[PDB]
Amino acid sequence: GSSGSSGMPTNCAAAGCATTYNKHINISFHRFPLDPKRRKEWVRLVRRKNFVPGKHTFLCSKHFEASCFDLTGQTRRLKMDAVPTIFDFCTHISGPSSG
Ligand SMILES: [Zn+2]
Repeated sequence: GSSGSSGMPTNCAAAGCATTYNKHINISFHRFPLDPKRRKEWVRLVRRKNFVPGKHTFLCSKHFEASCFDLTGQTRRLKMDAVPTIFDFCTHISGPSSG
């Protein structure tokens, strides 16, 4: 953060993740997008049932390509039009989704 304050152990919605509150972790907590296009995506990507973002729903900046943030113009704020292009949820072993 910048001015700190309001520090709480906000778990990560992502699956197979290990983020919460280490020490040197400078990861930023970016809740879900207020947009329907992304909102559904984040949930459809996080791979966690048909759950919905209501509270404590956030994702680490590690699952995002970063470039999807608002750095182009200083700082780095997760664009409301961004989405987790990754997640490394290891579907099964290596094969695609198919199903
Ligand atoms: Zn995470």
